[PDB]
Amino acid sequence: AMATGDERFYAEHLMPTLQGLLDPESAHRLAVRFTSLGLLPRARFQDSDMLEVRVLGHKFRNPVGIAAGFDKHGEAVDGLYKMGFGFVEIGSVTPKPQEGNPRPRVFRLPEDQAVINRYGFNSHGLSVVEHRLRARQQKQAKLTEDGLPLGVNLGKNKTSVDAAEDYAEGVRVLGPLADYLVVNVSSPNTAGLRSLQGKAELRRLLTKVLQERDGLRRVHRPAVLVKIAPDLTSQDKEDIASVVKELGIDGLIVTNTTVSRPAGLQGALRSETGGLSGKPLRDLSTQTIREMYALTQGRVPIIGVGGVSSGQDALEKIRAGASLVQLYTALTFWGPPVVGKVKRELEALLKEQGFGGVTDAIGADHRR
Ligand SMILES: CCn1c(CO)nn(-c2cc3c(cc2F)C(=O)[C@@H](c2ccccc2C)CN3C(C)C)c1=O
Ligand SMILES: Cc1cc2nc3c(=O)[nH]c(=O)nc-3n(C[C@H](O)[C@H](O)[C@H](O)COP(=O)(O)O)c2cc1C
Ligand SMILES: CCCCCCCCCCCC[N+](C)(C)[O-]
Ligand SMILES: O=C(O)c1cc(=O)[nH]c(=O)[nH]1
Ligand SMILES: [Cl-]
Ligand SMILES: [Cl-]
Repeated sequence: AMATGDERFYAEHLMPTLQGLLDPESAHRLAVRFTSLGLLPRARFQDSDMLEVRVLGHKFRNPVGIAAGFDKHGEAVDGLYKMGFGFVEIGSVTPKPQEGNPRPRVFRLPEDQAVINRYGFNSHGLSVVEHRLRARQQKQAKLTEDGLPLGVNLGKNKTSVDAAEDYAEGVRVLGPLADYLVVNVSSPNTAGLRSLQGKAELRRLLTKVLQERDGLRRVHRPAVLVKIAPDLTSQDKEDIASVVKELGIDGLIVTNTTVSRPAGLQGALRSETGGLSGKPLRDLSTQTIREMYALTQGRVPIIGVGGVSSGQDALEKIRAGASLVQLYTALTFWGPPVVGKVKRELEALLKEQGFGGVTDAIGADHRR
C-alpha cells in the first residue's frame, strides 16, 4: 500500500538518516515543532468501529495514544491527533517552571530499539500550560465529544517541600481542562518521587488529590489515574492495588520507564543514568499490567505502555488487561507512520483471534 510505502521509507531511510544528523534532544524539539505545525505524512488509516473503546467516562475512537514525555508542555496536541492517535497525554507538568537536568539528558540505544532519558521534569509550569490549553479549550471539547480525549500528567517540582500540595495545585489548575489526570509517582529522575508509591504516603496523597478533583464543577471534573513504575516489588504492587480500590481511583497507567538494565542491552550508552524505554521494557511492562489487572479483579481500567511498536505488542497488553495503550519510543525510530501501522496490525489480529473488537480482548488472557 501507500501506507506500507511511507512506513518503509520512514523506518528504513528517513528516520535513521535524520536521527544520525541530530542530537537526541534537538530531534525531540524538532519533532514537537513539526508536529505542532501539522507537517506530517498522510495518516491514511480510517479508524474502524472495531477499535472504539468506552472507558474512563469517554469514547476513544482508537486505543492507541501518545504517552507522556513527548509533548511535556501541551504544544503539539492537535498535531498528535492528526498523526492518528486516539488520545493524547501531555506532561508531566510541574507547578512552577523548572529547567530539569543538565544536557545531555537523552540517549539513543538504536541496537536495542531503546532510549534512556533523565530529563528531570523540564516543564514550562502549570500557568503556561493552562493558558495554552485554554486557547483551544472548546476545540478540545469537540474533539473529546468526537472520541479524541485529552489526558494531563502532573508532576512535582524538584525543590517542593510538600509533594501532595504540588499534585493538588495541578488538579486545581489543569483538572478543568483535562479528560483525565495522571498522578505521576513513577519518574525515575526526581529524588524521592517513587517513594510516593508506598502504601501510607500513597493513601494520604491520593485522598488529597481526589478531594481536590471532587471539588471541581461537573463538566470540569476529570478521571484520576496513577502511573506506576515497572520496578515495584510484589509488596508495592499489592499495596497500590489495595489503595486504588479503597479510594476508588479511576485507573492505572502501567508503566513508566525502568531503572533496571536488562541483561543483553548492546548500546554503548546502556550504563547512562535514567529511565529505559522501548523494546527492552516491553515484556516487563506487559507483565506489570497482567499483575495489576489480577490484583484489581479486572475492575480498574489500565492504560498499558512500554515498548509498543506493533499490533502484536498492543494486543499482548490488551489481552493482559489494558483497555488502552500508549507509545512513545517507537515513534523515535519509525516516525509518524508507526501509528497507522500499529492500528492496522491490531485490527487484523483482533479479526484473526476471533474478537469482535478491542473491548472483547481486554483481559482475555485471564479467562484462558
Ligand atoms: C526521546 C527523544 N526523541 C528522539 C531521540 O531519542 N527522537 N524523537 C522523535 C524525533 C522525531 C519524531 C518523533 C520523535 F519522537 C518524528 O515523528 C519525526 C517526524 C518525521 C516526519 C514528519 C514529522 C515528524 C514529527 C521527526 N523526528 C526526528 C527525526 C526529528 C524524540 O522525541
Ligand atoms: C524522553 C522521555 C520522556 C518522558 N517523560 C515522561 C513524563 O514527563 N511523564 C511520564 O509520566 N512519563 C514520561 N515518560 C515515560 C513514557 O510516558 C512511557 O511511560 C515510557 O517511555 C514507556 O513507553 P515507550 O516504551 O513506548 O516509550 C518519558 C519517556 C521518554 C522516552
Ligand atoms: C523533522 C522531520 C523532517 C521531515 C518532514 C516531512 C514532512 C512531510 C509532510 C508534508 C505534508 C505532505 N505533502 C503535502 C507534502 O504531501
Ligand atoms: O522528566 C523525566 O525525566 C521523566 C519523567 C518520567 O515520568 N519518566 C521518564 O522516563 N522521564
Ligand atoms: Cl475552566
Ligand atoms: Cl539509573
